[PDB]
Amino acid sequence: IVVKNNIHWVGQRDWEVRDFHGTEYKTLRGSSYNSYLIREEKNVLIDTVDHKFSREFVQNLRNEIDLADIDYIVINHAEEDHAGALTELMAQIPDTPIYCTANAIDSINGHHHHPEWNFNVVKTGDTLDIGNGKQLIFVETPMLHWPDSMMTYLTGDAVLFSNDAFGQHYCDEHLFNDEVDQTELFEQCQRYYANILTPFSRLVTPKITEILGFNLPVDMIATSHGVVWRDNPTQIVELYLKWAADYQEDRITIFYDTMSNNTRMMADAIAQGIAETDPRVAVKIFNVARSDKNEILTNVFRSKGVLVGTSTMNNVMMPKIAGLVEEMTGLRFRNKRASAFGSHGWSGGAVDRLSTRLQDAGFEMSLSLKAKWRPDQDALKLCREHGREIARQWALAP
Amino acid sequence: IVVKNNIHWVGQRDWEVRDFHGTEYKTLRGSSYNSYLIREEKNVLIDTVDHKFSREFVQNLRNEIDLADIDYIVINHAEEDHAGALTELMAQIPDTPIYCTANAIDSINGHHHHPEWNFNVVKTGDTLDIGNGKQLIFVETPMLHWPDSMMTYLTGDAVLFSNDAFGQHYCDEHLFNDEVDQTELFEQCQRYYANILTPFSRLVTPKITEILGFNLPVDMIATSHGVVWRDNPTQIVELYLKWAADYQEDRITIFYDTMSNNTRMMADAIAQGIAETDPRVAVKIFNVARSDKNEILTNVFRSKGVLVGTSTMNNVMMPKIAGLVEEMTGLRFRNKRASAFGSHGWSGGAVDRLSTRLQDAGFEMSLSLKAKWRPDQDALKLCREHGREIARQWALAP
Amino acid sequence: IVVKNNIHWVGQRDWEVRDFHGTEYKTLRGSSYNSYLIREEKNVLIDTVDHKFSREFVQNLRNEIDLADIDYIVINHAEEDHAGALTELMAQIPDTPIYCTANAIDSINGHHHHPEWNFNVVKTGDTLDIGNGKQLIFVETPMLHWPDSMMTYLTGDAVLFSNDAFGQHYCDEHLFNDEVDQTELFEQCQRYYANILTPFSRLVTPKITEILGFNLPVDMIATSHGVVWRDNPTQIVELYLKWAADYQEDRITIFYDTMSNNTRMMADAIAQGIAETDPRVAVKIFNVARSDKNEILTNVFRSKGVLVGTSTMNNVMMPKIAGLVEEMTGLRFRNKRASAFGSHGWSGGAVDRLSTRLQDAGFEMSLSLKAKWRPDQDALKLCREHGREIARQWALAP
Amino acid sequence: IVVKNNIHWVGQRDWEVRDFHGTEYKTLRGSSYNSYLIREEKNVLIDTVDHKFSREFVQNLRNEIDLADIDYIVINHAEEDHAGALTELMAQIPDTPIYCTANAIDSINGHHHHPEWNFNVVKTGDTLDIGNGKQLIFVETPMLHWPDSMMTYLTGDAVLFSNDAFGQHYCDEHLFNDEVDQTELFEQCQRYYANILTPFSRLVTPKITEILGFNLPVDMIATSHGVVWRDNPTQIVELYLKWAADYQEDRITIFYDTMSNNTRMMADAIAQGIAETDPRVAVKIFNVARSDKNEILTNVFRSKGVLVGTSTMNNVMMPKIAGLVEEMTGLRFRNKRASAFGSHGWSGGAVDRLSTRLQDAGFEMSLSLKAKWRPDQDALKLCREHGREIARQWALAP
Ligand SMILES: Cc1cc2nc3c(=O)[nH]c(=O)nc-3n(C[C@H](O)[C@H](O)[C@H](O)COP(=O)(O)O)c2cc1C
Ligand SMILES: Cc1cc2nc3c(=O)[nH]c(=O)nc-3n(C[C@H](O)[C@H](O)[C@H](O)COP(=O)(O)O)c2cc1C
Ligand SMILES: Cc1cc2nc3c(=O)[nH]c(=O)nc-3n(C[C@H](O)[C@H](O)[C@H](O)COP(=O)(O)O)c2cc1C
Ligand SMILES: Cc1cc2nc3c(=O)[nH]c(=O)nc-3n(C[C@H](O)[C@H](O)[C@H](O)COP(=O)(O)O)c2cc1C
Ligand SMILES: [Fe+3]
Ligand SMILES: [Fe+3]
Ligand SMILES: [Fe+3]
Ligand SMILES: [Fe+3]
Ligand SMILES: [Fe+3]
Ligand SMILES: [Fe+3]
Ligand SMILES: [Fe+3]
Ligand SMILES: [Fe+3]
Repeated sequence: IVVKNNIHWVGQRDWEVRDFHGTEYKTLRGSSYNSYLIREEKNVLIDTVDHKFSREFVQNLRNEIDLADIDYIVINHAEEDHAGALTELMAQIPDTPIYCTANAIDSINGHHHHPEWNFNVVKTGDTLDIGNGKQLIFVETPMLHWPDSMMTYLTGDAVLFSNDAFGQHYCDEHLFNDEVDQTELFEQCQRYYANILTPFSRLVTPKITEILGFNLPVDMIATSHGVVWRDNPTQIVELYLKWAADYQEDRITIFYDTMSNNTRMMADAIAQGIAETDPRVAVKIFNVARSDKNEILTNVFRSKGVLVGTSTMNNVMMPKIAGLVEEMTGLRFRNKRASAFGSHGWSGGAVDRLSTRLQDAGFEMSLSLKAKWRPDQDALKLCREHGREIARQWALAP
Repeated sequence: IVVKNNIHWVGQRDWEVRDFHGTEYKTLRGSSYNSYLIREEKNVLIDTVDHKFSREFVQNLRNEIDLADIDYIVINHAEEDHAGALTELMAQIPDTPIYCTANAIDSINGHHHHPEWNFNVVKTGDTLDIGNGKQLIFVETPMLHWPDSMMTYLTGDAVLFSNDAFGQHYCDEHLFNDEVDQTELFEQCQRYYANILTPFSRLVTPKITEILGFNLPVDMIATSHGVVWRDNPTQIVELYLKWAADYQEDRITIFYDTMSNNTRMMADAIAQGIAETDPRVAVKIFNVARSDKNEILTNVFRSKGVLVGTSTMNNVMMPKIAGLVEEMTGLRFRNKRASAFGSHGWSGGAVDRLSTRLQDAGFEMSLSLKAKWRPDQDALKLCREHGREIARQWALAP
Repeated sequence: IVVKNNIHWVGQRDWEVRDFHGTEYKTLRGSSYNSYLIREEKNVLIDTVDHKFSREFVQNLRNEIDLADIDYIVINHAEEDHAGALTELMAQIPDTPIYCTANAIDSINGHHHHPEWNFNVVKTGDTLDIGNGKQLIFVETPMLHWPDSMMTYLTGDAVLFSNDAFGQHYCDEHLFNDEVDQTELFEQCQRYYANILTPFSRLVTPKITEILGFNLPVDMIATSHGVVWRDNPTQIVELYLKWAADYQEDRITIFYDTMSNNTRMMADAIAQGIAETDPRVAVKIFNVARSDKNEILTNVFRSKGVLVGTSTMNNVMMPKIAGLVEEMTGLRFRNKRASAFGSHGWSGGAVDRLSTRLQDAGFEMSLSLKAKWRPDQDALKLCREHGREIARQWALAP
Repeated sequence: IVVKNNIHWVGQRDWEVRDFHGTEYKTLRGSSYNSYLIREEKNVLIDTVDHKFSREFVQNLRNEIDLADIDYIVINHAEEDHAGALTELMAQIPDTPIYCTANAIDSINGHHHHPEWNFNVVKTGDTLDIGNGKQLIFVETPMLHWPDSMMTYLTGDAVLFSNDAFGQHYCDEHLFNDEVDQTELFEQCQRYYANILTPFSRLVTPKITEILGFNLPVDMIATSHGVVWRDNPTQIVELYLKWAADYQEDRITIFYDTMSNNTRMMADAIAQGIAETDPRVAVKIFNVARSDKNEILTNVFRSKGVLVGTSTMNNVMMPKIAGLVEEMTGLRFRNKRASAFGSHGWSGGAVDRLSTRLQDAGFEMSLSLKAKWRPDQDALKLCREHGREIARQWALAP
């Protein structure tokens, strides 16, 4: 509960949660919502928690400090998972001044509908004295991931409250990074970036470059989700630079949907052709109807190339492929190559429309693979050869 | 097990099945696969069963008749749920002649890869004598629902083996229509047509008109799924004509997806505005992430108008909406009106792209509804008014 | 929104909800939460809504009437789906007197932890004048379904606010029973009683007998879930008497779990043996792993007999069967007969323990059916014969 | 495809599979089925594949070798996932002699119903010459995991075909252990043992001791699921000894079910009390209704102690807890301690029956924790204290 000195974690662990953003981001290891109470000469509260825990939040905050003793409230991000307990709290201390970006005023009002609250706009470099020789330095970070996002730096203790950035949805009773299981931790960090931060990778390097340019010490990075980076904090920062640079491993992801397993047979063959041709490559196969969507996108993120599959259904693609291609267009993956494939009954046409959309999504397209009905021994030889040819074209230098 | 005289049901009931066409058609009441053995002077087998039951099928067929005694095999439709036990059967009696459409030869080979089988092409009006003054009259029905589809008429007994047409996925131990629960039966008939036959409605009336033009008596209609229409057979035929004529009731369906329930609030308000304005209208609301997709499409089929909802996510629609719009484009609903709506955070743009695609799908578009963040009391008044205005524009004549 | 005269519906429709009591009661047609505002000389609020809609509730109540104008609050049932918006409301009007049973004081405090609230204990026959010649007559109904449950009768308008009783989870924009789809309505009424009220059937007839013994007119029955019974109200009352009397139709339900489909094959055979022997009987088969649990229990409720299936796994039953038998023990079905069956590999023992527990649950047991590994043609003949023998033993009089 | 010298992998990768043993074992990374063709002077086939891939299996085996050239068939285990393609294969070469345990004859017949097949019973130490100075030495391993289980040792090449043992459900295009991701590999090995092999741990050490007592070299261990242990084979053997010895880490697992989140609140508090008292302990919390069951059991396996939770529902436990306790009784965990807890409304009684059953399952019981309705601040202090007290009682020596 105690982060460092007079900084107190007053957040909420959520072991049961599985759905975020509707069902667009599934969290298989639950999550946590970090809120930090800093008490020097001035008592300042940094962010709240998910709206589902508003009652537990206020009550727990009472057991920590009398509400009237809170001087300032800092809101880095106005999304419901961080500002959901704000209305219930401001109902007890309505006159308390809030500090946020100009855009946050727009987003906070859009959620809580209380424009009378004492908002105080802050910009990059702005400071807020809190006594004892310590102050809060604000750093705007628009579109990382919302127009309203920012970060708060605490002088002296050298703590960077980054909110969503550098966070991960991984529920644990221990607070610090060196206290949890390392593999599960990093698997969750990468899952987060790939499914939410990918479309804004271009802003990451310049932003991180700017922050470092302030020559500020960082003993800890305290995110709004998961662990506090206490042990070797820049650790997670180095990763974000790596991830933001059109990241890719020697990996190929293959996903598809199928009605009678014909496209599946093509997928399996293509894989065998790849694994047989280039041993360095790690291959993954997924049925979009029977798989975790976020796991597919994480792999895609980690991949140098992708093969998407679909049969023709009513002159169009299959719904789950159409939807998954829509999401990829939004995530805008970069410097990746792709190939479409599928089976059909008579007129077909789904592989062609799938191929065009993959290209508009930003993928560098290779030749498509097409089969009629169920691939017989001859057709399967073609599918394996397609796997080999793809493996040669995409092969990394020796 | 006995249908009529020397016609024996030798199919397979499937109580456990939930998924068809991958997961594109969910069957909540299971299904059945009808195969009919006709024994006069010639023993003829009409269709087989799903590939998953190939072992049980052959064995049960042995207990009915020695395989060598089967003279002819009739294949109306070469989809795996009806011809899946064909390879395992033809391995015992390889020389047995098969009767089907020219397209069926292409589709059967595409599945079983046995081009050596003794195929015999049949066309509309063709006959196959089976002794005792009875014969089989074939009726081609391409694209109902496959290019290979046809129907078989048995003279004397006046039995029409229609295969998929007039069928429904409803598992019951009783075979005849008058023996099962009527409401569940018809609910399943309508669910079938809406999710599979809608795109081919234009072919239904001419086809049914043609068959009736043959002046043939019909004592029974024996489909490949579900009950045998024994009691008042034309019953289901009258329905298909009704359904094929751009069918619609005084009903409005509203579906959407949402990340923080903002679009949900708009949907609820719109509904209240409709119900309050026009009591004749039946309203339905669905969250595509939390609902049965086939149930949504059935309602859409039954509806005169639709309101589709979505928020903006990464400059695009939400995946499940994009996918569901893709499927509707394929099903090609006709003479229906629609309206797009949704919330957004800053730039938006998802409602506009949703509206265009709905139009390209064949919907007559009305004004869109847009809100920013969470709709406050003022915004909610607009959403209800949108419901009222829509209800007036779409209202049926007094 | 207007029920009758000065009685105003101020509840909340819930189209999206699927889970109740964790996941023990799935609601496939959503639900609604009814709250009624009665305004004569005294303004009285009857129940609130689900805690998830506390914000929308208070706000909507403001748009209806100023909170200070509310004189009394009536709480028939203190479960979260009806009293979840009570804390948020009492925070605005803390001095407002509450009327409930003695047990409700215990249950309301156990949820809200505000023992200072002005509680007023009421008993059967107690009245509360509200002006204009009208008063509220209270009727305690403990264990229907909670120790705290009661009903409120409004004189003059003749409205019986029964809360949970006579309700159903069926979300619709129309409020009155004669305005909704009748089949869906009754299907939901029966689903409710079977899954929640079965264990307390013995209390239903005496309670309903008592209420009628008050010689009070009932123009409407306004439940807390779903429609208001406006058209022929006693309709639903007659049903409850029917349902409470160890209800059963000429129906047999068969459910089981299976690892390799051996027990499934036995189930299918048994069914064929039943349907072949006694045509009057309606048969239903369910795989507990692939089916809606509440649908299974509804059928069981409607059934005269049950056949539960399971294979032996690690010397014990299968989990989902063990769990489902645990729930049945709690629901305490009466005057029903049952038979256990299943397959095993070597030592077995699961059918025997399943049979004993079914008996302790209150089922009158018949002979068990046992098979080793996969039932061959001989074993299948035994399984069908078991179906026939069961069908004869349980047959209703001619 | 080539394992070593004249040993050819001819199995089947299954990327899509999610369900095993009905739904009792969920496989989130798919699986594979290993079949090995050994060709010296005698051509011998070791096991087949899952029945779902019988067609692909035979066909692929044809492309490898003419069926008539197969001299012997070895069946280590007669479960459908390894002998499912046996009927379809024996239909082509009916006279081929089969080698298996006496119990396998019983289990193979129970599945395939072909008692005429040329079975040849083998016992531990039995040999089967295959030419070129190499022979097959058989090692019976009853109840690991079936009465029919055995292992086959190939002289010269020093390959131990262990079947299920040492296997894992982890689908990959690479065959050898040193070629796959190590963490995912071991996570799957442990998941397998915990969910299937736990009840037979007592037989593992004596069996492995016996095999090593034969003084046979092992260059490779070729299982029937997943990778071939090529690099440091004894690796997985050392683990099994570790796992079989009533394995436990410094870990505590907490699972429960809940209807209104009361028991959840108790669970969260207990955890906080543990983490606060003993930092060495890793804590895990699961909602049985919202979690992967196999993941829960894996943790339980890894745990020194467990806290199971449940509220009272209809005088009994909650179904999913009852079912999960039934399965644990079957898995028979050893040398673990446990504590029951839960909330109730009036009479309660579920915690007491849960506690007794946990004890009969083999857990050493601690004091139970009980609360009424929703735990207020006082009750929560008790729940945390319960966490502390448990943490002290179960603490490992300094
Ligand atoms: C509902 C349905 C609709 C179909 N629509 C088309 C179509 O529009 N054009 C076409 O060429 N084939 C169509 N087909 C045939 C399939 O594309 C063909 O069977 C294909 O081989 C199946 O591929 P899959 O098993 O990998 O899903 C359709 C099949 C089904 C079941
Ligand atoms: C992951 C994510 C991506 C978003 N992308 C956009 C966007 O590209 N443009 C925009 O205007 N708003 C965007 N938003 C803001 C949402 O559209 C806004 O919060 C909206 O009110 C939510 O609607 P809903 O709760 O009905 O889903 C995004 C929100 C999230 C969570
Ligand atoms: C994981 C597992 C555990 C088993 N445990 C037992 C057992 O304890 N006693 C027994 O006689 N058979 C046992 N069996 C064998 C099964 O009961 C046998 O295969 C049965 O026919 C399967 O029935 P089902 O396919 O209907 O589920 C077990 C099988 C499996 C897969
Ligand atoms: C359907 C149902 C049945 C119940 N049955 C009992 C009961 O038999 N005995 C009892 O003391 N409480 C009973 N209760 C009350 C609950 O046990 C009580 O609300 C408890 O605090 C809920 O715990 P949970 O939210 O953790 O699930 C029942 C509650 C429900 C909803
Ligand atoms: Fe965020
Ligand atoms: Fe966040
Ligand atoms: Fe079809
Ligand atoms: Fe069909
Ligand atoms: Fe209730
Ligand atoms: Fe209720
Ligand atoms: Fe096995
Ligand atoms: Fe196995």
